[PDB]
Amino acid sequence: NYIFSSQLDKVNLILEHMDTVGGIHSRNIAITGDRGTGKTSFIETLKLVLEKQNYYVFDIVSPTVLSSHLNILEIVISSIYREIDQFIDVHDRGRLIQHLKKVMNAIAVEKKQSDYFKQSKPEIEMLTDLSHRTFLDEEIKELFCYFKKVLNNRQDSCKEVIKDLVLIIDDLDLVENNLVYDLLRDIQHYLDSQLIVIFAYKEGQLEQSMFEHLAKGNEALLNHGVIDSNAIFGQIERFLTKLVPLSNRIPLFKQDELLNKTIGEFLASLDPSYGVGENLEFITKDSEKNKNNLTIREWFYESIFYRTNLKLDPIDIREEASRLMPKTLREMVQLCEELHSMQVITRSMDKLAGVEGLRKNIGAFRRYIGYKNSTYFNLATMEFFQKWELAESHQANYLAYHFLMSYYQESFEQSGYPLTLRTMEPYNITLGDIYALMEELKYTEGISADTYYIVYILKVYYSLRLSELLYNVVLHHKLFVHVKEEATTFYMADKEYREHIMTAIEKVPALQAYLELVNAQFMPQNFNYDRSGSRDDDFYLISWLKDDDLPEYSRLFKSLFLNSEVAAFRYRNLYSYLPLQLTSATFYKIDFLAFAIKADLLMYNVVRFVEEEGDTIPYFMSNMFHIDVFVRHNYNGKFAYIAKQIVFGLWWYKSFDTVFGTKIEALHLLVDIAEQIKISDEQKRDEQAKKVAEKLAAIYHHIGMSRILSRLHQLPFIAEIKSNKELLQHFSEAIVKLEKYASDTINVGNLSQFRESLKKIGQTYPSIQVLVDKLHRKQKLYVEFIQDFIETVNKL
Repeated sequence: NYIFSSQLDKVNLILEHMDTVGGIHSRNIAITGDRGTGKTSFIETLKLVLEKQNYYVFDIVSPTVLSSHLNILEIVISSIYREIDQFIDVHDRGRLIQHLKKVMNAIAVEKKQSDYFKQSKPEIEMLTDLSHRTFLDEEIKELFCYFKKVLNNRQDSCKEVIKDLVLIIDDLDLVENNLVYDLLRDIQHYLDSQLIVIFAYKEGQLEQSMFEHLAKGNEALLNHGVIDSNAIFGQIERFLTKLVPLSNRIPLFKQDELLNKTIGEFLASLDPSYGVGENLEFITKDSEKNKNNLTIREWFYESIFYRTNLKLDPIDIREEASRLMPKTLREMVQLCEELHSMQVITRSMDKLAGVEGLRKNIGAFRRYIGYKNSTYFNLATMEFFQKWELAESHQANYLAYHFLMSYYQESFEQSGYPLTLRTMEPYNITLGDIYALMEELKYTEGISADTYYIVYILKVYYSLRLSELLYNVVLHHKLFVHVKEEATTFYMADKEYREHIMTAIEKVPALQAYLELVNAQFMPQNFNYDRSGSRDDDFYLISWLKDDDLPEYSRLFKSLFLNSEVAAFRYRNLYSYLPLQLTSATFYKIDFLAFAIKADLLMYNVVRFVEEEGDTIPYFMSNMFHIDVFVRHNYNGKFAYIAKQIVFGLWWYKSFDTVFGTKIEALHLLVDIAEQIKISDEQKRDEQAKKVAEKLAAIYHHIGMSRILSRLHQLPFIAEIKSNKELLQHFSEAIVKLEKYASDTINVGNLSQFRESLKKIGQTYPSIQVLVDKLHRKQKLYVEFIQDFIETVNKL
């Protein structure tokens, strides 16, 4: 099943067509494409085919032969002389030798070698030598005729007469540019209508080589505007049309049909028994579980997976990932060589020992990517990726953001929040802003093409680094088994807990590096989880007033959605992926997908993954294309449904496959917590995930400002404190705190009821009588009175 069979048949048809005509006609063939590599190269194989058809084939003219600086005529006559000297005719050999001498004279005359160009006093008979060059066509024709006669005379048992002489010039794809031009002319002048010349070049090399010469031949025409590139290109066009008829040129095997075929066909092209098994490892015997009909295009990704545990096929096809897979058959073979086993990770054994080899395969694939990704890179991107590598573990995000912003600027001259982070700390970038900026650049009214592939390669590099760091962390899983246990105790129902988490982090530098890469957010901090309108009014903000009033399971609603401790001012982390200690009456923003990247939850998941061996695998943030899937998810009482999607709904989606498990959990402890809810009050997993979403939604609604200020309704206020919800929350807290130490049930039906209650309290405590007196004639609640109330109750 030879794979260039069609091209060979077409060659034979061309040879057939020309064999009928025997009147000294111009006949040449031009092979183009990827005719090379291991043992089925079209050129040697074609030479052999021609040999057994009674075509005499000159030894192939390689770049080694062309580097001799001898013209093709010299090479041909040297080959003829060697062939006739191999054996020892008489009648025809002498004539062959005479014609060889005549051709050598013609060559010398063309070189201005003969005595004609070096003698003061020319003689008549040297004019014969000049004739040898002015009639070189006839001399060459006689030479080849007699060479064919001599070759026919050495055939034993009268096998058959030789049809024609064939000259093949292989590996012309890259021969010192202009040199091939010198070849072309030599073929035009001496071997055009003499032999069957097979060129074996690529694409439009001939046209470019001709243009390189004609352009310096047409300086003054081009600069004075007499002609343009079109005239020179037309000249080259018709010259090449006459030299090689377009019915005589044969292309083969570019990248299109290379990527379209099946991996099985290519492996058969190497050997009939080679194949790929169901683990994407190269097999030999039969398997019968093999998958050989996947096509090279997606076999590439499916086989990067099972070796790096990374699904690198992008959802957006704008990203030009196909710039990696193969480009030629040689690159395909070399990819198979680099990527044949690399200790492929299978679906057997206990799913524990495949981590150590996985990071190694990650490194090998990074090397392969660097080798592939070295052509279109010019200076800024080699620089950027190099610095990004040796950016420790935390400056990488800053460098990536500024590099992507450099790309953004290159199209702005011809506001947005993701574009407002240049005067931003490296510890205030996170990974969600990187993805957000890459999306915004993917949707910018500007440049395209190279920028998309730059984004894709940056995503691939980030995924490789994240997976490598995650696997290094997993290797050192023992060092923090205890914290898992503690985490169980900690939010199964404080400050030592945070202290322990930080100590455990310090002992695994890789865990530091991973948490610093994904600082606190791999999702954009702009993302709309409700695709109904805009983003929100006040949906993603909470208060978190006081510990004594937090509901049950509130620690869960601090590490699942609440990755920052700030009011929502220059040298500030703003993210603090560590367990957070929040202050009273402060607005905090919510991020639904922060659970996987919190230190304690991440280490819980790592220990669960290493220790437990069932069928689920905890979700790990090791691939940014997971973020691609996340931004595509629907996510749509409202808060409960979004929370359930985070816990259960999310678990396109084939990028979550993982080489270690069938499904993916989010955080197994949420299951156990759900169990306790059952005590306090696929279907089972759905029901538990609901319980957790309902409990989280109850917590969310409790810590909402609408509930916190619910008791301050019916109380008049001045029209400036309504926009000061923090002070109002403090005032509510002070009201409760005052009525809990005196047990008087402060009425808040109106200012009159509040005043009666305050005097009732002040009948005993002198400090409340002051507030009573300063609230005598007031029609509404004023800022100073509220502040004084806060102070008095605080020191009460």
